[PDB]
Amino acid sequence: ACREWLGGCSKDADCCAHLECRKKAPYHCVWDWTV
Repeated sequence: ACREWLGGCSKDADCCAHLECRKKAPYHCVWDWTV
């Protein structure tokens, strides 16, 4: 599940890479340097 930015997510291992799962719903990948 290598979800890209705003592709959604379920893991906190930054889903795909250089990301993070938005700990506030809707849960989706955001850049570790953004949001």
